[PDB]
Amino acid sequence: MSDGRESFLEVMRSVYERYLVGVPGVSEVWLIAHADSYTGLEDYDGDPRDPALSEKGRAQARLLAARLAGVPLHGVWASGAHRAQQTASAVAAEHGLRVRTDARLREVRTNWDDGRPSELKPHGVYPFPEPEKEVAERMRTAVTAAVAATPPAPDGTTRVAVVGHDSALVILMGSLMNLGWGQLDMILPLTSVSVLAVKDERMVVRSIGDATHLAAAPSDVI
Amino acid sequence: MSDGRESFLEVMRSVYERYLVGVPGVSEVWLIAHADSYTGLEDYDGDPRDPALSEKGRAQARLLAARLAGVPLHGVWASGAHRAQQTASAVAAEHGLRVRTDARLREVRTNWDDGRPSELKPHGVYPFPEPEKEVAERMRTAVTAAVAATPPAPDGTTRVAVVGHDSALVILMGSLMNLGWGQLDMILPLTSVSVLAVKDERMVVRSIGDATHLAAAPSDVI
Ligand SMILES: Cc1cc2nc3c(=O)[nH]c(=O)nc-3n(C[C@H](O)[C@H](O)[C@H](O)CO)c2cc1C
Ligand SMILES: Cc1cc2nc3c(=O)[nH]c(=O)nc-3n(C[C@H](O)[C@H](O)[C@H](O)CO)c2cc1C
Repeated sequence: MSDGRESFLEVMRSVYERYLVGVPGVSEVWLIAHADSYTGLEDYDGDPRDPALSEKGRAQARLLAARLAGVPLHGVWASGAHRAQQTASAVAAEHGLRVRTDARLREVRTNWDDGRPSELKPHGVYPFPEPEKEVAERMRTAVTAAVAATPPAPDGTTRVAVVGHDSALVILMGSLMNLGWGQLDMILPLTSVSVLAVKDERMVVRSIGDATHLAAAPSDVI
Repeated sequence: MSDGRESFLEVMRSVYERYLVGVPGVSEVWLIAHADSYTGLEDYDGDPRDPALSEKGRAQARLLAARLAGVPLHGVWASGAHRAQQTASAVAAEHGLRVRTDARLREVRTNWDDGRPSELKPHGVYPFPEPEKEVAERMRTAVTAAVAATPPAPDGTTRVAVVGHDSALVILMGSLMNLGWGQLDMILPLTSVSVLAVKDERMVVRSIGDATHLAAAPSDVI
């Protein structure tokens, strides 16, 4: 009764509200890293900078789409890249949704894109020619624009899936926590799910990098 | 063919290996926050500091157990708190395992534990009387022990589930990234799954805070 439990619960509620938990009008954005397109790239005769999914990637996307089949989704967005579109299509096909495209969801520009050799940088050294703040801002505006183009769901939480690219996604999530490259020291697995909570222009990182739909899969799928 | 794709792929493989992705002999720790015990706590007739799960928490634990039913698990550990034990019991029984207890997984000591009203701190201000460094040390010890206690499984990835408490868990994961309280600025949802990848004495934060198994449930389940 008056034994500290009231103070504990009220403060917990206040903490939850800072992270948009227990707050009306919150939408969720499920950020999805595209599935594998690099197995076999050494022998690929298509555009090697815009490859289709590999056989392994098709299998990952099928596991992802099954995982998300039961989740109410109200929109699916993708970058213009084949690997993102193809992943998004697998997801959207379980929901009666059409994949909407936003080129601003593209991966960070890489040395590879510029036709230069790639180099392995030390931890914490930003490795891309497109600056981190520019990547973060185009991801932030692409995400809030996808929410603004999604009508609020009539029952419960509006949820938008956004299929993008692992480096640009982890840059977005770090920037949302006011962290620079290397501080949020993670790589997002292919087909991983990361959740943001969004209300008006405010965006909160709720979960990061979960590819647990692959946990029981054979090793040639991981 | 030798158009920059080979250096791109070689760098990519090296980056994956730094984060234990696609590396043989890696184990996983699934860090699980216990299920709800706070709904209705204001009227709870037992010990409010060590309560059983609520009706809502039992529903969350059921959804969590169903999520993990198809995931191979080779050990289940929990703190001694009833709410952690009850959350773990739902997971363990479906994998043919007894729940094992390690009190080093207990929640950070709170103002409530010390007889002071809970106080809402500004973001970034550490709110507990047990120092962060001490919480991180005992959590790392406990997880290291849970990994060491689990014999390698002969199929796929060896996996240990560890059911604990959200503040201690996010302290551990921040510490594993050499970050202090408030930098990894997240609260972990109840029944959320976070994953560490482990090989030798190296622990990598793989994923954080996923409670997507709750997304299809009724709204009174979160
Ligand atoms: C933490 C991390 C470190 C990275 N390091 C490099 C690197 O040093 N050089 C490079 O060309 N790409 C790097 N990348 C990109 C990466 O190797 C690969 O191209 C993409 O992650 C695959 O989608 C890195 C990405 C992340 C997330
Ligand atoms: C990011 C974060 C900030 C929190 N801030 C406080 C706080 O200011 N005061 C407090 O009593 N508990 C705080 N907590 C604990 C929280 O309110 C609650 O007691 C636990 O999360 C319940 O398991 C915090 C927890 C997190 C992870």
